[PDB]
Amino acid sequence: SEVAHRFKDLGEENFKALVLIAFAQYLQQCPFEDHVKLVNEVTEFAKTCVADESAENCDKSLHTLFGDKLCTVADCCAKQEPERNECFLQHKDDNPNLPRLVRPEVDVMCTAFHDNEETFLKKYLYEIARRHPYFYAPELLFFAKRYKAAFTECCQAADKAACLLPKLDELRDEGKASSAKQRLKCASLQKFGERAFKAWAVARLSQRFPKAEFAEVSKLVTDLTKVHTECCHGDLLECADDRADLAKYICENQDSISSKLKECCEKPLLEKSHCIAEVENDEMPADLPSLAADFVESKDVCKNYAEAKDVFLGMFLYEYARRHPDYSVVLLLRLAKTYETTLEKCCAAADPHECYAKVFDEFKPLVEEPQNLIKQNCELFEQLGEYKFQNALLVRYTKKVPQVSTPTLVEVSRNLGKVGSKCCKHPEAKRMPCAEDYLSVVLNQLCVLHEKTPVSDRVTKCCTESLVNRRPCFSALEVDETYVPKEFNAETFTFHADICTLSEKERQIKKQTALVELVKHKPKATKEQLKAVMDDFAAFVEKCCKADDKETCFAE
Ligand SMILES: CC(=O)O[C@H]1C[C@@]2(C)[C@@H](C[C@@H](O)[C@H]3[C@@]4(C)CC[C@@H](O)[C@@H](C)[C@@H]4CC[C@@]32C)/C1=C(\CCC=C(C)C)C(=O)O
Ligand SMILES: CC(=O)O[C@H]1C[C@@]2(C)[C@@H](C[C@@H](O)[C@H]3[C@@]4(C)CC[C@@H](O)[C@@H](C)[C@@H]4CC[C@@]32C)/C1=C(\CCC=C(C)C)C(=O)O
Repeated sequence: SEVAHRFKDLGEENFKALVLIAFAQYLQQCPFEDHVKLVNEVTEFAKTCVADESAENCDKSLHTLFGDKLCTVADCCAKQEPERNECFLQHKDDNPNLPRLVRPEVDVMCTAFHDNEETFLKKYLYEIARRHPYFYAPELLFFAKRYKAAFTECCQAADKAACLLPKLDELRDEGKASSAKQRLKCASLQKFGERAFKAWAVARLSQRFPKAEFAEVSKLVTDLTKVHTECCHGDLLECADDRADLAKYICENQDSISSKLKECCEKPLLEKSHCIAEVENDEMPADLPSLAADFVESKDVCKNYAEAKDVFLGMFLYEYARRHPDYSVVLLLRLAKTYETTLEKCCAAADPHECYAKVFDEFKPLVEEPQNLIKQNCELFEQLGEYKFQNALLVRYTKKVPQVSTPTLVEVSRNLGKVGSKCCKHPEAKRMPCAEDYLSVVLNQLCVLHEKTPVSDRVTKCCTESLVNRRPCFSALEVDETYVPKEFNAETFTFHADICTLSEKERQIKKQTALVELVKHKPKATKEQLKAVMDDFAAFVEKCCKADDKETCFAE
């Protein structure tokens, strides 16, 4: 019996939490109530399997169970595992048509919290999990514990509003970031594969643990991959389990891995795990040999490459990464691929050594591109400020892929612009990994949102073509020369007066949605003419909106 197995390991509470998340991430449309019932019924059934390990169907696999339980409310169900299961995975909506989630006044939240606590918190998980079908579950529990703590304390404060609001904003961001990061994770695994996920894991960990040994890292990677392999496929319980052991393991062998892990291992499970996954890189090992030594100068290169290819590259990657925390994980993989491609042609040549001898020369180009992209992009940002810098990115991208839906273009660009204040404040050493990897995340949203209703084939190419090279791929794109402009419409710019109420941010976002609709209508337009109309539109609002009783001003 598996249900039993997992129950003993996670416990009543957590088992109850994870299972809620799984259902919320599968049938994002069903109401909170029907989820609860199924969660209990399923939990109930679990308690019996603990006693008798052969009762009803305690012998079955998780899926069969969870699958039939939902199939009592949910074509996915007209099949049988594994068929039945994966149908569900393919139907997770990344942009569900759920209603905006507004928050009642502070007083209500606190009463609702104080009265019933469990429900309050289960509601929390239900909402986040149904809107972010890929949210790294184990991690969601961490945010839940943090969420409870937010209220547990703020509600006994004086000015609750003052104490909560902030902590609440801090969680929306951090939780939003967490979700993107993981969506990329899953996307890697599901679209590109374990190997892909593995390489990324190798470089990234190797960067954080310069002192760990290739054989040590490789272990951490083989395990990590499994966690995520698991979490993404919906095996949320096993993911949470395995993830825990992995944390137990990293803490036990601390000395073999990093010296910054101390503070992480001296904390509760949940916080322990979050701490590790976010720890800063360990200091770099003192006297380290030159890469050129074993990977370009040695005459035994091609041989080793032929004996254990994947291992060799893994070593190459590990060795370059560990000593280059100032590069982004994508630049590394990129270099690593350049190396592999070279060995391939060079090894089947007359005098291999002479062929692959000047390989580091070809890295120079790939290494500067990002650096220049970053210097440039920050200089600009530094002069325009965040809002104007986003606008710069909004025009640029819209001209690039005019087909994309204005809403997507607005969010993506806004996000892309956040990189400015998110990274440009760091010294050159930490700027690239900060910047280019953050971009690969944002670009992944765009890729997934698009994937739903693919309209631009230029976006499709860049996205499917190569994971590691997307950011470059998009930067290539200039302006679509086949795009035949849109024709003004009224149904395209509903202006009804409900716009003098909205928050400041809600304004910019409207002033932004406009800017895109403009360019969508006048690509050939110029960055000079552009701001001129944009400025007139701002007056109309300012006008009409505080122009006595006028909903017609909008027409006039
Ligand atoms: C405007 C605002 O402040 O919204 C906040 C406030 C918010 C709607 C929150 C998401 C979720 O907890 C909400 C529920 C329904 C959660 C369950 C119950 O306990 C409610 C009594 C509670 C009230 C509003 C709250 C607390 C917010 C979010 C979501 C961001 C988070 C992530 C991971 C993407 C937000 O900041 O956008
Ligand atoms: C330059 C600037 O900051 O303008 C901002 C500021 C702005 C002129 C605003 C439109 C409108 O509320 C304005 C009125 C007259 C609304 C009625 C009253 O309460 C005034 C006391 C108020 C002051 C200025 C304000 C708040 C802006 C807009 C319009 C954007 C809205 C949408 C839907 C695209 C803008 O960002 O362009």
